[PDB]
Amino acid sequence: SKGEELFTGVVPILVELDGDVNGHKFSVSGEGEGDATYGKLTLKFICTTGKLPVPWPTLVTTFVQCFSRYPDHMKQHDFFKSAMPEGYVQERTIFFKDDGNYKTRAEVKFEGDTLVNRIELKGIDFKEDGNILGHKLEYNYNSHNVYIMADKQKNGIKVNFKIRHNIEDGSVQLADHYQQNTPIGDGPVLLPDNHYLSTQSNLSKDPNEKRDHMVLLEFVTAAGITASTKKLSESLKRIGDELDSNMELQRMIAAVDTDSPREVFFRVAADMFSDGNFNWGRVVALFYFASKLVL
Amino acid sequence: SKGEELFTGVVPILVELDGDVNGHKFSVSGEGEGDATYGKLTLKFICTTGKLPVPWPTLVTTFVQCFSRYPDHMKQHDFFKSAMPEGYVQERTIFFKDDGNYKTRAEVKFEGDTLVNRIELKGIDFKEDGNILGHKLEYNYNSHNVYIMADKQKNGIKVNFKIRHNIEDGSVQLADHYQQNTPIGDGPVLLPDNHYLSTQSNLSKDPNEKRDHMVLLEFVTAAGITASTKKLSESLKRIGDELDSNMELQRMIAAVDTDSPREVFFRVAADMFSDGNFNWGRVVALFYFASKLVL
Amino acid sequence: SKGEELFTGVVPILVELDGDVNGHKFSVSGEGEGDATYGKLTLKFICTTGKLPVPWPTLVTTFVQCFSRYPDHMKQHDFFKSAMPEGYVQERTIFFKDDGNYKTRAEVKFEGDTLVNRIELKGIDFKEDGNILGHKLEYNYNSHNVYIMADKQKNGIKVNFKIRHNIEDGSVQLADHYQQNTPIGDGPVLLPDNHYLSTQSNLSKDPNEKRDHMVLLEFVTAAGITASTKKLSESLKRIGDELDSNMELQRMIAAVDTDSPREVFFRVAADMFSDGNFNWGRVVALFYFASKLVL
Amino acid sequence: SKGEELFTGVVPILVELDGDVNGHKFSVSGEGEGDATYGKLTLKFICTTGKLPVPWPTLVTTFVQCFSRYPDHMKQHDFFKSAMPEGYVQERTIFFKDDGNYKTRAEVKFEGDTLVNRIELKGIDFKEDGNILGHKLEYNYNSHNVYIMADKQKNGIKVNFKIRHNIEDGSVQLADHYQQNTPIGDGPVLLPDNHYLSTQSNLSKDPNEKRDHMVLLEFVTAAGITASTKKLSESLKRIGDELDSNMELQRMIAAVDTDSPREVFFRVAADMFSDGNFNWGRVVALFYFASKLVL
Repeated sequence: SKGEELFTGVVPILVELDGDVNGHKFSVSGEGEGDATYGKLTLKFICTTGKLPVPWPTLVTTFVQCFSRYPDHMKQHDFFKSAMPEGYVQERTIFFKDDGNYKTRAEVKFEGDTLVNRIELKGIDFKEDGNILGHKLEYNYNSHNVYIMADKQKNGIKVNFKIRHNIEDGSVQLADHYQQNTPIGDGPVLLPDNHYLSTQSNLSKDPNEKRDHMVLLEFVTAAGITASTKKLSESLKRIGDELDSNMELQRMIAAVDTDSPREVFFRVAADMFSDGNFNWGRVVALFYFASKLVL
Repeated sequence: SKGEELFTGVVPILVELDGDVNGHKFSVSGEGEGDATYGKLTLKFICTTGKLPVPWPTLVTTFVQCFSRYPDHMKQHDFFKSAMPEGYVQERTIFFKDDGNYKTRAEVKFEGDTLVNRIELKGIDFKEDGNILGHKLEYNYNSHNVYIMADKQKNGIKVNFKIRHNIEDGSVQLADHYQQNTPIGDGPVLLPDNHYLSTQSNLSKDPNEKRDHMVLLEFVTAAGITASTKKLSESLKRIGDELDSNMELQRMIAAVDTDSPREVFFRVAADMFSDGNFNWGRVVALFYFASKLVL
Repeated sequence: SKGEELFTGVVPILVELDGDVNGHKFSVSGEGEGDATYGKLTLKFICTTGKLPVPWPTLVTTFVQCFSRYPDHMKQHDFFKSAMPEGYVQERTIFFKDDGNYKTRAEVKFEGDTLVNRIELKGIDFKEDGNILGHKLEYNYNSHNVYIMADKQKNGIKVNFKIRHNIEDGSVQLADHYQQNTPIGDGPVLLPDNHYLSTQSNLSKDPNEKRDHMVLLEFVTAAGITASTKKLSESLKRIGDELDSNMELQRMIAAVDTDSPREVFFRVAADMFSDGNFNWGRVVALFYFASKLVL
Repeated sequence: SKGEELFTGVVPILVELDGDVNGHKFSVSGEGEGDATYGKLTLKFICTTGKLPVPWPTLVTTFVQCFSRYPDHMKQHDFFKSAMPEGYVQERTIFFKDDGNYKTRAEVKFEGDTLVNRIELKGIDFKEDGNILGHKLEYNYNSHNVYIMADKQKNGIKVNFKIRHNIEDGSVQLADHYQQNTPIGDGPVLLPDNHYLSTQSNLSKDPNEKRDHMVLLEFVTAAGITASTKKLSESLKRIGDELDSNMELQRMIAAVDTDSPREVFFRVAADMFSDGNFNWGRVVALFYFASKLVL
């Protein structure tokens, strides 16, 4: 990629956000630098509209995956960099469980020597007493894996992952992310095989800063890419897939009386084997059953 | 059934067989009595043509399942008795693994007070040094479950099971039995739900008999019958069924290099999860894989 | 053994019993014959004192394990025959679960050509509405493995096994059998390695008998014998043994609140691994725990 | 703790090392700052003796666990801070697998407003062609958990963990760390319950620095602390412990012929059950066996 030659050495980063969550508007400006070579990000965010409506941790993901470190044997699956300097568009939808959602659209591109992230975000359906709008999130972060996948039809990628937020009672607010990327530029881009980005982050405060702010450090590394063994697991995939997605079956098992579970399994077991034609397929399909007799 | 009333008390039994195994002909006459009340059978067999060309054990199953004890709660799934006194026809095929086969047709019915089994048997493809024609079966028997299933279209029953014959070196000769029963009469019969007959047997000699003979003692008891739980396992059945019968998949897995198996599993495991979308279906489909990495 | 030569061919059998069950006395005489060559037993029992106070099935085991077929490779671990013609003494205790017990002593030996079993039986602690004294046993039998073990110190054998009696409601009455055999004679006997007798049995009536009777048919075959591999499993034995018998632990686990079980396991799991020193021993000891979180 | 009040707000850090590895001497000086409040470390190392004998990654651990972030419910198990300002002594031994070892002794204490780490390190027995002295380690790092444990007898703590180093061929150099801490000061210190430190690190280069150097960013958080459920798992611990440490047994199983493994298991299985006294203990002890029939 021609983009790859932009990401050697420390690059300056600048970030602009306009947010709107349950009619709370707000703006964030961020600056810093990223070192792709060692998969390193450092960024400072100032709330430019006063205090922040939402907790800081909720925005970490919204606020540069072109600064991930790609190992040499992988560097031909780096879509992010390959899209530069013209850049890409990053659209996400973020479902917090039992609560509202964000919908974002960013343009990431180069404006001279600087890499800028320009974001519009729009939250709705939050619960005034919830984890978000109640500010019950802990000022911290965890590590996640960012499964990428090509979208050869739309010349971009499809991304998905699930962020865990800590809360003070020990519980964990889930944040189901559905992401999609697409080149603003007309030039060709790398369209990757399935792999992931292993992310780690910590959140801190500057002690000579009195406005509402977050100091964000990100670590990012690409991974998950090491025959005909390929062709085999593609099938094992679909067989377990059609299985877990077979709406007939899922409905059928949910619909069962399992307060007195022990009898229910045994009779269904013995009913399966009334024709007495045992094969490993049934041993397993009944072990998916005895499996499902847990949750 | 009206047939049931004929099988209270001890019934005299008469058995006639005409055989041909690799162009070896032979005949067998058997007499004894049967007690369906306590599922009991005693029979003596004389070879009327000199010595027997096959081992006695191979002939036990060929040589009255209307003498099975049906527990009270089952007596309506008793097909065999219900077809009497007019009778039924019992056709089998018997694949000795790695070896020849028997193809039988027998008419079982009443002739006055006696219950007669009249048999023609035809064996082809045995090995002149095999387990049968070489006579390497031990003079004994083991216990087996005889799975029955209605055949509503043919007004009879399908039957299948698998006899294990002991051999001297400790190994075991399989005898895959494929059976079917059909009423000679036009009267109505009973068409059973899936159940099974639990058979136990012992083979002996009479010490005042000098002709080639077998003394056969059989015990036979029906079993395997105790909702919407029915409808559920019908599906679990087919899902494990299509699975084990999916010729694509079976071919695919057989076609794999498993002398160095440990790597093969792990990479296929990690290839399945390169898109990192885990669901129990795949956990199980890969546990059918790691399963199959045994035989 | 010289005893073995007495058990070729059909031997006449005679059986005498004197009983006392909850102050109910009774007597039983049985005659038949035994064929050790094909492990075969046929016996008829008359109640000489009118009706029987107990169900017939309870008495089957009390009512000739010297008629078991020992395969050629085993015939040196045949204790029963080797003690003949002088004989042996067979003492049992029989705990019906949730119920009374039989304490028997029998002398089995030859008196000329006949093999006699002479029995005194004494039952206490039954329930006047129980499974026995209430007569709720079904007139049938199941198949059992009779584990034998040498008792080199007492020049005899220890024996133990567990009979399952069928009852009408579908439940099953256990009969925990604790046996021991000891030669009346001074001659040398055979002291067996661990093996077992595979028994199968059927109970019936004679239709020209008007007195209270049982017709008993037994099949009995020795089995369970095929290095330094011996020495290994002796240890695996004790390790699982001390484990299951460790009264500290058994008490400890029984003493746990498992109405809300899911949390209990996880915390104990995480408490085991707070020092974070994982080894397979703990993976297994916790898999004995998660195991025990079932019954 | 009185030490806790020293670690609010950004503290300056200064590090001195004198190393000697296979007669290669060297010196490292490091400076930077740590923010305990958010479990954050930033440090720069300059090689003051020229080029470095050993790879940079090998020293990360040697080069401030008093800057870990302790959650409020844990802050009474913070030994590190409690030992301040007088400080503690940190002794480690580091076994790299299939290669040499480091032995270190540091004094960590306050010298005015600064937290200084003073280190003597001494490596021996490395292989001139190895992963270390050959420089085959990758300039990166992974995440680890740092299991702490009190040593109430020696008024300090015992620490242990296992660092994985990446190598270019995809393989992983292990670094078994055995650590121990002890107050230079005579004042009392907190002696913790079992918990761990979750560490994450990345390694980078300053682009305006021409001497041999590492930029080290560490993230550190305490965790692993959430009844009578305590007392239970203490036992499950020892039972799986004595088990995995029982040298009799471990020797015994290693000593077995497992090129033809299938027979070996089955016979040992059948030998365990020749007395036919099944209990869950043996089911598990044999499932530790069938377990061990893998590696």
